[PDB]
Amino acid sequence: AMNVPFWTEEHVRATLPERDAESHKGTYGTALLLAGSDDMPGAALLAGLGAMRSGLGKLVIGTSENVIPLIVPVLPEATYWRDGWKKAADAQLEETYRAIAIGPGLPQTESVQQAVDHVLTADCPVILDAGALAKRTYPKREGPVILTPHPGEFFRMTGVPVNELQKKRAEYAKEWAAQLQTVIVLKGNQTVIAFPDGDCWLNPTGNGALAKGGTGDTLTGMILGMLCCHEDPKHAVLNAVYLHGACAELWTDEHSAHTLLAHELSDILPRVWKRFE
Amino acid sequence: AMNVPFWTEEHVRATLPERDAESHKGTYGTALLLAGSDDMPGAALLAGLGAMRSGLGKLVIGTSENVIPLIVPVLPEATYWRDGWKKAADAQLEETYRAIAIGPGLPQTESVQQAVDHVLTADCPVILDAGALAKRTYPKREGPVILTPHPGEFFRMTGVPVNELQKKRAEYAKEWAAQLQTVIVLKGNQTVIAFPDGDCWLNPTGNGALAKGGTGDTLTGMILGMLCCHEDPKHAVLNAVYLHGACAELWTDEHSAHTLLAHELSDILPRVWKRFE
Amino acid sequence: AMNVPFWTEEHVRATLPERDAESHKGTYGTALLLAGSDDMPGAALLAGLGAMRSGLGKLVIGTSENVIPLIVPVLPEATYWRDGWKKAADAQLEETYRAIAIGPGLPQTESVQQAVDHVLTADCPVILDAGALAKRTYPKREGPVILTPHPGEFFRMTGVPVNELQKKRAEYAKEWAAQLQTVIVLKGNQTVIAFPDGDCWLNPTGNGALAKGGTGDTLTGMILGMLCCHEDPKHAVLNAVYLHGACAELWTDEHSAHTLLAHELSDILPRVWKRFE
Amino acid sequence: AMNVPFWTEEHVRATLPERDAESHKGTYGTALLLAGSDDMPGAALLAGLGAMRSGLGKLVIGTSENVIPLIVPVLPEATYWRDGWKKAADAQLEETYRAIAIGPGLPQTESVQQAVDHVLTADCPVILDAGALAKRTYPKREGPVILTPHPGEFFRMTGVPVNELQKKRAEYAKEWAAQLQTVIVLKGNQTVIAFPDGDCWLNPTGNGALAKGGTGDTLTGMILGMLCCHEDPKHAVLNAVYLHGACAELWTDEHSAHTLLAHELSDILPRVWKRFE
Ligand SMILES: NC(=O)C1=CN([C@@H]2O[C@H](COP(=O)(O)OP(=O)(O)OC[C@H]3O[C@@H](n4cnc5c(N)ncnc54)[C@H](OP(=O)(O)O)[C@@H]3O)[C@@H](O)[C@H]2O)[C@@H](O)CC1
Ligand SMILES: NC(=O)C1=CN([C@@H]2O[C@H](COP(=O)(O)OP(=O)(O)OC[C@H]3O[C@@H](n4cnc5c(N)ncnc54)[C@H](OP(=O)(O)O)[C@@H]3O)[C@@H](O)[C@H]2O)[C@@H](O)CC1
Ligand SMILES: NC(=O)C1=CN([C@@H]2O[C@H](COP(=O)(O)OP(=O)(O)OC[C@H]3O[C@@H](n4cnc5c(N)ncnc54)[C@H](OP(=O)(O)O)[C@@H]3O)[C@@H](O)[C@H]2O)[C@@H](O)CC1
Ligand SMILES: NC(=O)C1=CN([C@@H]2O[C@H](COP(=O)(O)OP(=O)(O)OC[C@H]3O[C@@H](n4cnc5c(N)ncnc54)[C@H](OP(=O)(O)O)[C@@H]3O)[C@@H](O)[C@H]2O)[C@@H](O)CC1
Ligand SMILES: Nc1ncnc2c1ncn2[C@@H]1O[C@H](COP(=O)(O)O)[C@@H](O)[C@H]1O
Ligand SMILES: Nc1ncnc2c1ncn2[C@@H]1O[C@H](COP(=O)(O)O)[C@@H](O)[C@H]1O
Ligand SMILES: Nc1ncnc2c1ncn2[C@@H]1O[C@H](COP(=O)(O)O)[C@@H](O)[C@H]1O
Ligand SMILES: Nc1ncnc2c1ncn2[C@@H]1O[C@H](COP(=O)(O)O)[C@@H](O)[C@H]1O
Ligand SMILES: [Mg+2]
Ligand SMILES: [Mg+2]
Ligand SMILES: [Mg+2]
Ligand SMILES: [Mg+2]
Repeated sequence: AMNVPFWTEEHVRATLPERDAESHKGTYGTALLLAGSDDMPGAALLAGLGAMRSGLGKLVIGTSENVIPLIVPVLPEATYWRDGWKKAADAQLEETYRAIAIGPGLPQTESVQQAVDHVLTADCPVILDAGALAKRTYPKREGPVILTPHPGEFFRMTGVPVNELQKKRAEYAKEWAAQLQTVIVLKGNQTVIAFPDGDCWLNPTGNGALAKGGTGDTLTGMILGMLCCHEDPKHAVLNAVYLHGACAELWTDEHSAHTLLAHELSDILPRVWKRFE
Repeated sequence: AMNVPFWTEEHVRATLPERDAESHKGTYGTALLLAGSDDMPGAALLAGLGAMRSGLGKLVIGTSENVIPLIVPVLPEATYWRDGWKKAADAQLEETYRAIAIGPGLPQTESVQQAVDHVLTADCPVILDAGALAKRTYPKREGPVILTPHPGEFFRMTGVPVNELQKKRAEYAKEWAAQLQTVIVLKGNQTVIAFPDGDCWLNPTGNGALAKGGTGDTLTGMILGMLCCHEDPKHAVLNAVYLHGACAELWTDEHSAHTLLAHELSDILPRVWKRFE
Repeated sequence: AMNVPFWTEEHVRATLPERDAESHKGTYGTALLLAGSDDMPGAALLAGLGAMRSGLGKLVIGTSENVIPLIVPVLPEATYWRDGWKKAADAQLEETYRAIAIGPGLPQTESVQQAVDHVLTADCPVILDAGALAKRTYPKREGPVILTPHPGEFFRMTGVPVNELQKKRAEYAKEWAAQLQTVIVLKGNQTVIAFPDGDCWLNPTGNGALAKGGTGDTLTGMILGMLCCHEDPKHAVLNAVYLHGACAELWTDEHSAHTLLAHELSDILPRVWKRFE
Repeated sequence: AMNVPFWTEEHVRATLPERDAESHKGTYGTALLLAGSDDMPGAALLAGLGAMRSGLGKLVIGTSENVIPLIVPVLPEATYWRDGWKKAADAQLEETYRAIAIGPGLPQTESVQQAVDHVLTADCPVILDAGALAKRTYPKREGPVILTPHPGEFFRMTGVPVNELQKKRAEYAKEWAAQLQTVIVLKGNQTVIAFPDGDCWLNPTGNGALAKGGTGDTLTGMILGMLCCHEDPKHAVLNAVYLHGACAELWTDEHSAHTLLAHELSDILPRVWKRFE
């Protein structure tokens, strides 16, 4: 009804970054991922793989001691801030990060909110997902805050019931991005990407292969990595959401949509991203 | 002798579900898998991979603390109910599940039977396999109970000796499905799928590549996932057994039947299932 | 000089077993693998993968508690006898196995020899490798004993110096197979397979891709599995040694011989074995 | 400005070693890798995979107890010296190694320098990387010492600021290789390989796919393995640096340069190395 435009293949091709010959890992920054807990460890691996696949320089994973060993053999390229998401509840970060994500596989607790409050004093884009999403307001800061709710999480954030939300997705997402002054990636078929300056887009990619545990955890990681290699954080968010869906569409060419596992999205991204270069 | 019909490719094609564009993981439900023990941990990974490959929305694995870390790196998409199969012995489940499986890699003990008794008070289909199979009766409930014995397990359940059973497989399977009022998937070459309402089918797929440890553990998982995406639980059971065998037949096109490992069935299923769409 | 014949492709094709449609895992037996220690854990994974790829029904791995978790995610199809190689030092095995292997990654100790002495009271073929190879004699028993030394291990077994051995490999291997009344698989380019009844063969397959840690550990496993699916244990040994080498020759078609990792031999075997069917 | 020649495909083809039919693992030696720590475990897996892929006979990894289990499932072919990098601080090595590398994922501490001092009393090539790089001098010894700094590490070693270094890379690398009497592999686009006898080369391979955490850890391992199979250690260093870059160039043919993970370099090397045979 609002005629929200799609972020199309043409926009993706025009905005994906180069990886220059005269670059090193520092050029692409160090990201921090605060994710994973004892009974939801896998979300950290999923988001970590999404992040490292998505063009960052380095990744530090701040997770519980028991989660670390479960990541290493699959994603040996990441390093660790031991019990980092718990530690983040106690103090401002002393390390400089290019971008930070918090929430996948974290319990939805006040301690996690304390960690969010500390991370927001950093000068970098911050993504809040999953257990880091709550009903709250956000401090004025320079770097964007990017919230990635599915409709259930949006209800938790706003009190807008899911059945009402789903009738007017872009309208609600835009209204709340404006009110909160955050980016809102309202997930679902035709994901809405609403910016607090009023810009808004729909994502045209993806299918029901994505309707399975873990896929949003992977997405959070993809956004985190893309924030590190794109000059414009808006493009990073839009390209992450687009390519995430494009990976599922590649899968379904020769595989049943019932059968995708989220980590395979990260495995598919290398070839999919090349197509748009 | 009874002229039991085969569940054929035509029946599979006619009954496999769509994965709608306007779905999310909740559409396809959360399954519970109660499996894996200290000296048989791998059965939990095998059944978990089968389940998550088979069209569910989410999977919770209730297994021993020592088993959890062995699953995560391979199947990061699952979450955990820590010591869940032991905990299930103590109380009705407070969580709602779309379908539940219990038994792979569980010791054949009275505590496991206590867990079975608690899970059966849930209102969902329940699969009993392996260490959860015993000589017993089943309470009247709305959701189907699906037993998945091989002939040795059927002897344990019924007292019918294996050598006698194997001469009259469909007759025994039908008789006992009726007596117990459970589904019985009596495994073997030409697996019998006997329903307590008298319907019965033979499975036409599979080969001796399946004659190796773990393959029945994978099957239990495949049934669990298919119960979550099929409207008719009968079709879910029949399609799981069929596709499980079809995966082994794909394998043997270019690989020796002596050399299959059960987890590869789950890896093959994506492409095999696409063929029937 | 003795004109020892090669075990050729024709002999392999004539002797590889069928996997019948009317078989189950029990048809192909349960093997026991006694392997792996705290600072050499990987040998257990290598031999376990070789075994399960090679046509057995089930595999029990008797290894240290700390080794178990390192196997499971890669070879979830195996089950465990916790601290089994240590436990085997204390008593005859109460379980019936189709075939047993002992030694890969085990320290070369008197306790391991105690375990060997207990395993030899079983009525099945037994393979001794690596840390289970010592200077000793063997009791009269029905099942074959198969020793798998490289030339260094043969020196340890016999006192024949390596430089002397390597000039007259088949002569020494035959002499000592006769004296000990064991099979001896004397490894190296042109591996010698010497039977205690005087039969002897050379293996024509393999290349320097195999000249790297772990490949003999994989071989022990391959022999173990092949003993479970071949009616004639002689053929099992000969086909294992042949196919092990054939896997390296496949690898080198498109990969450098400097770059093979032993576990990949197990990954290649499915396609290689199909070629000989 | 100095007209430093490139180490070209022709030089690689002329100097890569054969893997003879009449070789065994001992022919290619046992390497020691001292790498990996609790919050940087993955560097040990990365360097270990690079090493074992690169033509050694055996690899011993001296790492922390907590790191060992994270390597085994992915690189089962390696064995361990438990807490070896810490133990190396206390005494000369009693074991003979073909080549030794120290530093990836090790904290940059005086204890690591103590380990370096002990390893240098061995008679073999030694590679120092990462946490083993410090401002120091080196004792006269027969085997080469190979330092592998990126420009930040070179600043730490020398006091030459990065912005100055990067204007005159070959000049500085040559000057300091001469002063220290070590090989210096000064990383970056157009890596400089400077020998203490005055020979110097530029590497023509690689791209921004390498500008991500872990890739230098992999390289250290590749050098370690190549030192074991090349007769001339100069060629080993030059071929490792060249092939490492060539692997990234293969990747980018069909994958985006933003998306490479370092361990995949090791996975690509088998096919890339074959191209130069
Ligand atoms: N492997 C791991 O470690 C995994 C970890 N994970 C972690 O689990 C944590 C909890 O996150 P979660 O999303 O699983 O559960 P939760 O917040 O209760 O939301 C469900 C509610 O939202 C609703 N709803 C959602 N989408 C909707 C739509 N399109 N349209 C309509 N309704 C929609 C849904 O509605 P329903 O289907 O019930 O109608 C239900 O009410 C979090 O930390 C996450 O990172 C998971 O990613 C799993 C894999
Ligand atoms: N990796 C893991 O964690 C693994 C875990 N697993 C777990 O192990 C547990 C025990 O289950 P299991 O099936 O291994 O042994 P068990 O119940 O003793 O049955 C064998 C008996 O049945 C018979 N029999 C079977 N089929 C037959 C047929 N077609 N036709 C005829 N006879 C037939 C067979 O006969 P036989 O060959 O002796 O004549 C023998 O008497 C269970 O929890 C399972 O999940 C396993 O899946 C292994 C991988
Ligand atoms: N990942 C793991 O867990 C791994 C574990 N492993 C475990 O390590 C344990 C020790 O076994 P191992 O074979 O590594 O050492 P060891 O018995 O000292 O033998 C070397 C001696 O033999 C000689 N020699 C050998 N072949 C020869 C030939 N063709 N021709 C001539 N000489 C020959 C060689 O001679 P050299 O080269 O010194 O002249 C040297 O003297 C064992 O339990 C094994 O399973 C390994 O498999 C590694 C991967
Ligand atoms: N998965 C794991 O276990 C991993 C483990 N690892 C381990 O981490 C440890 C620390 O090593 P590290 O290289 O990450 O950090 P560090 O020494 O602080 O160097 C950065 C400094 O150097 C500079 N700089 C570098 N290149 C440059 C260039 N071309 N041109 C210009 N400047 C350049 C850079 O400059 P900047 O970008 O800031 O301008 C910054 O100042 C080590 O043990 C390693 O093995 C890592 O490999 C990660 C994966
Ligand atoms: N049917 C669908 N079509 C397109 N995208 C979907 C579909 N189902 C799920 N997704 C995407 O999958 C992810 C689910 O996130 P979450 O529930 O946090 O795991 C989001 O990126 C969704 O937009
Ligand atoms: N020879 C065979 N032909 C067809 N299916 C088989 C064969 N051997 C085993 N299977 C199947 O493999 C599984 C074995 O289950 P289980 O013994 O519980 O692991 C069941 O699905 C069997 O029907
Ligand atoms: N150059 C080679 N040619 C053929 N086979 C080889 C070669 N080097 C090693 N092997 C085989 O690799 C294995 C090495 O065993 P081991 O030393 O116990 O790991 C044996 O099967 C050897 O016969
Ligand atoms: N843009 C680039 N072009 C070529 N090689 C690169 C590039 N960025 C990084 N590398 C290589 O990647 C490795 C980085 O090492 P390090 O920082 O120790 O992980 C070295 O081998 C670098 O020369
Ligand atoms: Mg989510
Ligand atoms: Mg079973
Ligand atoms: Mg050996
Ligand atoms: Mg480095």
